[PDB]
Amino acid sequence: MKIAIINMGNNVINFKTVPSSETIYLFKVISEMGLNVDIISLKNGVYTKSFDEVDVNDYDRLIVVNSSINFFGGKPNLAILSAQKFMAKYKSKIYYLFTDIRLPFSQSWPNVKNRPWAYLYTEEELLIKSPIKVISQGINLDIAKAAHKKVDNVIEFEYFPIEQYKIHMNDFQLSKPTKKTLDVIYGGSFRSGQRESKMVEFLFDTGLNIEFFGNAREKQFKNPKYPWTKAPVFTGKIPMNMVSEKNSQAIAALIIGDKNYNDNFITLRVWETMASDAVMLIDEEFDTKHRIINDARFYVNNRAELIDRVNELKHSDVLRKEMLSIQHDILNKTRAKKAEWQDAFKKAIDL
DNA sequence: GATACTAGATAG
DNA sequence: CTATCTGAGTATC
Ligand SMILES: O=c1ccn([C@@H]2O[C@H](COP(=O)(O)OP(=O)(O)O)[C@@H](O)[C@H]2O)c(=O)[nH]1
Ligand SMILES: [Mg+2]
Repeated sequence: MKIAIINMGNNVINFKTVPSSETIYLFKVISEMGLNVDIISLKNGVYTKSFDEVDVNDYDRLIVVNSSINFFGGKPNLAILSAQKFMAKYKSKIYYLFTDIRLPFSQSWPNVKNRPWAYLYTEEELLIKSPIKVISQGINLDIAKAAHKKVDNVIEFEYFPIEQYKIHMNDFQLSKPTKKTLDVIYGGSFRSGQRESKMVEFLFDTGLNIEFFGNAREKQFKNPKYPWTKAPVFTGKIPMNMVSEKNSQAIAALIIGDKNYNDNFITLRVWETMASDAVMLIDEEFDTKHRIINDARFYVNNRAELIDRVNELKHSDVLRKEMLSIQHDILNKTRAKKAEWQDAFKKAIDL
């Protein structure tokens, strides 16, 4: 059994970028199941073999991490063109890891074709004809299908909590008690404003010491519909392998998602947050049935509620400690099922 | 005359 | 929101 994993639109090198981190992690946890896997990317590296030096068809399984098809500057993007060309040569089933509802697989030829540099490529190089199997992070396959409604070789869908991988790594450990410097914290990107309203609500104009790490920038929040005066402290991005330690700097860490993450997705940050020394607080709308934890104290409806809950968490260590003890318990139960998870994942890639 | 990393705006 | 169009701003071996 020879397994190849690749990121469709992002180069893979180390933990600098997130897409690069997800691919290496996915690479690791799969190797940890006792499988021989390679990461194919743009060049040879510590963790990667080059697309130009490997016969894609020497792999019994081709796993592909989801990405958009973004020709920045209206210019050719080597990351996307090289992986698709690679996928295009494969003749066996392709397993697409759909972890971001906004990153459904789609052919790039239709796009390249109508570009002024179409003459640089051809349909025979870019068109991916192999049958594709979508492995949705969301249990609601109906939505998964709809996101891939326009692609015909996508003929198989299956739910599987891909993003539980962090808590199932071999070296995984919950964070230790940490000296606090913040009341609330949140890590991530602007995600094209799909959460601008939620970010402003829970992180802007609160009076608390809030920090928003990640690639998001203060100047990106300019929608008059969601005005602000006092913004949280914007610090840049940090390696993915450190996120949970970063959250641990605050009393609490916010959980918010897009419109279609609500009661459908249980994202990675949920585990990264739940794993930290930061009391996890979820936006009510994100999980309206409280499926994550059967304890209303972990849920906030608005700014005022978040502000009340954070203040009551500082006002009392018995409460903060209790809530950190509970969430850690919920996580540790899910970790008890590692084998079960590993099993459904193999069966997910037909093993 | 740097290189790498990172969707945004708009009609239907 | 969804389908389709249009094309660079920011951080740094
Ligand atoms: O500086 C940062 C900020 C975020 N992340 C990762 O990015 C994820 C969040 O991605 P996104 O902003 O797309 O939000 P999501 O859709 O996952 O809720 C986090 O869970 C981390 O894994 C990271 O590695 N470094
Ligand atoms: Mg994700």
